[PDB]
Amino acid sequence: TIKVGINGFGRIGRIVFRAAQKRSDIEIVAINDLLDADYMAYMLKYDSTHGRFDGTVEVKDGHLIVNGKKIRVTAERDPANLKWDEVGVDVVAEATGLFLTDETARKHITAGAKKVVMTGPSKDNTPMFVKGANFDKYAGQDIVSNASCTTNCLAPLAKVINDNFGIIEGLMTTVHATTATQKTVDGPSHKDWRGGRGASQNIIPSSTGAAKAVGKVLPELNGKLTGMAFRVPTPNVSVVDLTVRLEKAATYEQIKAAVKAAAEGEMKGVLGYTEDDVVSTDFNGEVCTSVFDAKAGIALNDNFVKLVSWYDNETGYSNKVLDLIAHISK
Amino acid sequence: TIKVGINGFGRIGRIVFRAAQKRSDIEIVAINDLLDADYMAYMLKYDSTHGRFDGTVEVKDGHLIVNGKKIRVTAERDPANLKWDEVGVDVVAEATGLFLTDETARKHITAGAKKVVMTGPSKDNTPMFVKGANFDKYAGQDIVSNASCTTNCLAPLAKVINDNFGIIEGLMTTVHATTATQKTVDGPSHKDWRGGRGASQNIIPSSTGAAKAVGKVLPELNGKLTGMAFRVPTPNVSVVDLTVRLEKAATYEQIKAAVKAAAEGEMKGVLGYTEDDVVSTDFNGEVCTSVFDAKAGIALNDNFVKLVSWYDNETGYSNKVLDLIAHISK
Amino acid sequence: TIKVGINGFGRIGRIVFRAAQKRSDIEIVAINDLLDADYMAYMLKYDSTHGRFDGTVEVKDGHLIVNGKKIRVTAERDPANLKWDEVGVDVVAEATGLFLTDETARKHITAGAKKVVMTGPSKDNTPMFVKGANFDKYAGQDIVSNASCTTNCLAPLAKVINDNFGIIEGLMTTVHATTATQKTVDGPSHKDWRGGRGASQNIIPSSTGAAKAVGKVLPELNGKLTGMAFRVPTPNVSVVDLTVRLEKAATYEQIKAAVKAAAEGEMKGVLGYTEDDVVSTDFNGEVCTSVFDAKAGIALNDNFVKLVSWYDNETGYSNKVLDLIAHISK
Amino acid sequence: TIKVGINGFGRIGRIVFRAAQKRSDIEIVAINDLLDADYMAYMLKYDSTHGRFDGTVEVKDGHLIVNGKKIRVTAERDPANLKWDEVGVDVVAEATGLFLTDETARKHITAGAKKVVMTGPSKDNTPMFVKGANFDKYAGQDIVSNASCTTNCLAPLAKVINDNFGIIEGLMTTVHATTATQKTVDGPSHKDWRGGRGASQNIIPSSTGAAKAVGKVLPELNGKLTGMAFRVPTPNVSVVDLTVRLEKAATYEQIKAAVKAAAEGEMKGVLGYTEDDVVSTDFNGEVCTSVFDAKAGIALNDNFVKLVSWYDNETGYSNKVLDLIAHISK
Ligand SMILES: OC[C@H]1O[C@H](O[C@H]2O[C@H](CO)[C@@H](O)[C@H](O)[C@H]2O)[C@H](O)[C@@H](O)[C@@H]1O
Ligand SMILES: OC[C@H]1O[C@H](O[C@H]2O[C@H](CO)[C@@H](O)[C@H](O)[C@H]2O)[C@H](O)[C@@H](O)[C@@H]1O
Ligand SMILES: OC[C@H]1O[C@H](O[C@H]2O[C@H](CO)[C@@H](O)[C@H](O)[C@H]2O)[C@H](O)[C@@H](O)[C@@H]1O
Ligand SMILES: OC[C@H]1O[C@H](O[C@H]2O[C@H](CO)[C@@H](O)[C@H](O)[C@H]2O)[C@H](O)[C@@H](O)[C@@H]1O
Repeated sequence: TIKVGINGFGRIGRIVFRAAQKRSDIEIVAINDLLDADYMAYMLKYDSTHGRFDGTVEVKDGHLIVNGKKIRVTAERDPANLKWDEVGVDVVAEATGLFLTDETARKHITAGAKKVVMTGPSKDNTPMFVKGANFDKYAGQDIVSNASCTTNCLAPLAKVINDNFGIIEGLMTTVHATTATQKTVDGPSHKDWRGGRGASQNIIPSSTGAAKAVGKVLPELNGKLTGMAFRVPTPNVSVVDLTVRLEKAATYEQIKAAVKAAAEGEMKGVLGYTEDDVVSTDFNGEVCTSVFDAKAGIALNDNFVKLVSWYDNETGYSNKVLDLIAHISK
Repeated sequence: TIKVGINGFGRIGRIVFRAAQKRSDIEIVAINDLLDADYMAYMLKYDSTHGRFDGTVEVKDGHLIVNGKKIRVTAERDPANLKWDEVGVDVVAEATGLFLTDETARKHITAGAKKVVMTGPSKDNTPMFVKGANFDKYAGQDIVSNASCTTNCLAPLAKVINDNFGIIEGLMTTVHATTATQKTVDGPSHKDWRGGRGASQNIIPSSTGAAKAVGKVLPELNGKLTGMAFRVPTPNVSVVDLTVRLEKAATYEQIKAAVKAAAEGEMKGVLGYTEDDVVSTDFNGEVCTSVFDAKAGIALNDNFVKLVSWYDNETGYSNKVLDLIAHISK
Repeated sequence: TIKVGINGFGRIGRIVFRAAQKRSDIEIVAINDLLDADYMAYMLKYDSTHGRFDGTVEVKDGHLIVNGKKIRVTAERDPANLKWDEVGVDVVAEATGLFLTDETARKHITAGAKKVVMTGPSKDNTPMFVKGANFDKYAGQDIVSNASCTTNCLAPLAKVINDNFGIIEGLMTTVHATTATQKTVDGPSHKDWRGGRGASQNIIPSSTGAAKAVGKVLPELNGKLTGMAFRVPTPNVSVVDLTVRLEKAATYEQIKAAVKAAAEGEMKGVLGYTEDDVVSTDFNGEVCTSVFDAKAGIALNDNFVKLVSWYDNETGYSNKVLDLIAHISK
Repeated sequence: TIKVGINGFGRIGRIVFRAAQKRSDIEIVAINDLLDADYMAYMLKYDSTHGRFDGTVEVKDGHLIVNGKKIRVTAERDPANLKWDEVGVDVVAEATGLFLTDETARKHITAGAKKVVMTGPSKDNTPMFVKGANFDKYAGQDIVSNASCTTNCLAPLAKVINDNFGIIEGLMTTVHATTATQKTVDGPSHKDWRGGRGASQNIIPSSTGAAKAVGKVLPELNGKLTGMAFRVPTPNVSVVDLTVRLEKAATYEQIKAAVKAAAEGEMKGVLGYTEDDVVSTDFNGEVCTSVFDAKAGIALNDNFVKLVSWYDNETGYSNKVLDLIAHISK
């Protein structure tokens, strides 16, 4: 197995942890964050969104025992001090949100790890990879990024549409669940004033680099897509609303058929396809990073259409972080 | 003053009632619904969304006294039996949702009213009117419709954009507050399965005829716009997200300037314009039916842009119902 | 197995259905409600609160096939016309909310059923039974009631406390999740004005007969307990807050120990006990009808204490409906 | 007028500011917090809970002009450096939550203020005062505390009940709106694990010192009251549920009459009384710190009763902070 250390035990770190338990190719052997082992165990056991942990959790000698396996727990602020080699870590899932450059993340490698996956968009030239879009472009780099949840939804769908019909131009909106960066009542948010406004009370316009980041994982789409977000009062699951103008005429039936073909073929397990009367909670726990909603989309004409795709912004992204870890470890 | 009777005391009937109190051109003299006078008074006095009624409410002899004025209260199922002439009603605000055809609505005129305004889209050829779009096309008809809240947001903005730059084609999404037709927990909704799913828990895709209805109030846009909705867990205020391809190149600055010009001129009081860091609650109580959000929109290029406009789906629409009543009574 | 027919496919009918699938003593063979088979299948498959159905659902020839078993689907308004004998139904779970008297419910027996369990408090002298409190008092009656969800939480806890320390008097509050009887925005609720007010926006005081109904399943407590409710904006899981004056002095530790003893003994599977830092979502899916929260309670002194117990108002109650069906079928 | 400086521009600081505008006895002349003047102006202008500021707000030369009055804006971390004498501040409203002892708060007086009101419970022996309970006990002290919002609700009601009927013992629950200390999704809360759980998803048991603090403002009740809280998914307005055993027999009618008498007399403007079918949003903006809900309460017998009283945890408390400022400045 690939031995993995998780840096940061926020929503992504904890859902990565849960998603890892079912895999045979990877084992989590260590977690680092500014939390006691007892508090870590509590956060793992009980989850408002995803329910009780499926398995056993005990604290012994200041470390965790999960499904009978020992997991080293540390609280180091400085990544260079993590002593990853002491527990034989191969790959670090870097999930704090604080170390999204080569200089910062590389400290994991100084500390004994072989490779690092950032669980957010890199802030420098560190390459990004999105399953279904460009895992095949991985070129042995020791530090990589899995981009963001919204990019993991938009890119696989954009690729299918562009490959079959040619995207001339597109504009995207994500209607996005509330996240940890938001506030329960109007409070300070110096760099994002709207995002400080009470989350349960409001539809809140927000920026997203996702559509543009698609141009990084799919260079053929560079400059052809951009977008924005609205944060709304749900605790999880989000939806992409993609409006595109197409080079080749395609009826809505042709579009449905092309997406369904991908979902059952090349992009199975990444891209999903439904014709059911679904709502966001139907995707709580969804592993596919993009589930096309056939009945929700609408075409104005054969060259101008609005497509709708769901994503569990916690679960899909977290599973694909693990997919990328396995991928770079081949 | 124009004497008005309200049929139906649901959200629109009650907010129409409140909005009328500040006007000098119109007086509400009668309300009909299947509710006691005491229960009517209760629903008027206390409102979760809009706060306490600003004024006095008393029940006397089975009727209402509001701000010292007597208001006849009846509970007739059959519009033909409403005896509107007995209280000198000029115009009926038909707000039950049940009488959206000429045959049904005309019964108000049989009962002694002179004209009728439906507070929803007509279901037959009854003409629709939207302030800012086509009030000037009113041709003395005795029964009319004020269309819907979403159409009142989309049409004024669409007209400004089309008049200045030429809309080749557009697709719209409304991110829309929860309404009375929805359910608190998953329950039966035979004709709209998704709309039966628990409203506080879900983003729910929903249909809307609004974009197409724009083609009815602005014939020049017939066939060029369509759209869809997502219902989200907020109790009021919604937002239009309009993606358009333009005939004439226009920078985002040109677009902002054109909307601001309308908001300060021809469409003052209908179309609004802001550059502030607003969120949906900032429009709770908004009287403009469309408030353009400059900072939230985004252009991909000079001919392809996404525009954002807010509307209080209760208050703006209700004020414009009254505007239409005054308009047809000139 | 006991063959069961469900009348009414609302929240209780559907969660009863799901909870039955794991049992070996009971099989659901028929469902009746004013819903198509296709719509029934949809409501079974997708649940906002409890996630996707664990198993297979198909519609064939206007009936359902669930986990490979055929289930007759009908839409009869009149219980006497249900033809329960045609599918060999032993016991009816009467979950419509409409037939809570002997006269009405007995029509199930005229139609060929042997016994009936109402899934709500009876409205006449039909006896009520609550597991942990008085199943042992069942005396072969053909029509019974499982009381209500709140009574199923309060009664087992009240019995433990009274049996060990003697309840002189108590007053209860339930902080209760939003239910189907409530409204998404302020709307008509002629017989319960507060309960018509928008559910997602409000704390709403509400009546409950639960504390008094305890006096029916535990006659020794008749007249000694009453209470009230507050409905709050959560979609499921509620909590009892019970304030009692005790005859025998008992420290809080003694109280904890007595509840834990019951939870591990006589009342295992009915009454639960936790000392963890739990919140309501931690009980979504809880099968125990009452889970005592040790850390949340507080004693003023050895004879006056406030005790806190959680219940999943859908799941616990539904499992105990099935328990009562098995019990009366012994 | 009394010149007031506000330290901290969180929910209490901002609602204090708004509530001050209508007063003639007090003027706010200065605000200090780690926020730009432009950001301060934004937070003042738009409020999700209380709507748009009623008046004018401009930023000039790095300070604020509000309703035509200049307000000095500073960003000093150290209270001793506040230079309150430079703007002639008489009293400081200390609303940061960080300086709740004599040592810390007194630094405002070193910096030129004459007196200080903490807008939260003191953490040392600094005396607390609650209008309706013990303003009359103020003995000229230069540093005081207005206690907490829950204490301002419980104490006036407790005093009326005790003065008329004698409280032998009581236990209180507050069902309390979400606050700024809570989290939008499950996140770290090292000293309060439950309070880190997602606020919009959960009923969350929480501690409160309020009932015990009543014993500080009303020494006759020392040791006779304690309580707990449940935080629920509403953005504002909370409710006290007080269960008391009484020395003198009192029917519920006697209790209602005694509370109504206080609300119309000695405690007018502090304690309110309603018999209407109210819900929490009906108190959004409520100035009374305790509004008795006659119809919601319930008596088991003449000596054991549960009483219900509403409070806008932002607005009532903030108005009474100002009342205390005026009181100590007499
Ligand atoms: O930080 C000072 C600036 O705050 C706002 O801009 C931030 O917040 C916006 C959302 O409200 C973001 O779109 C923007 O990218 C942030 O920079 C304010 O709009 C600016 O004018 C202030 O300078
Ligand atoms: O009423 C039977 C049909 O119900 C669904 O379709 C309705 O509900 C949809 C939203 O879930 C609407 O979009 C649609 O317009 C309604 O007709 C179901 O999708 C259909 O297959 C059923 O025949
Ligand atoms: O139906 C007319 C009555 O409505 C109210 O009372 C109902 O609603 C209350 C909750 O708001 C319930 O407590 C009460 O049991 C219901 O009867 C109103 O309070 C009454 O005065 C009206 O007569
Ligand atoms: O900080 C370590 C402790 O955390 C919890 O206790 C805190 O959180 C509780 C609410 O979950 C509060 O009631 C309590 O007062 C806090 O101290 C945990 O319950 C403790 O066992 C941990 O030691």
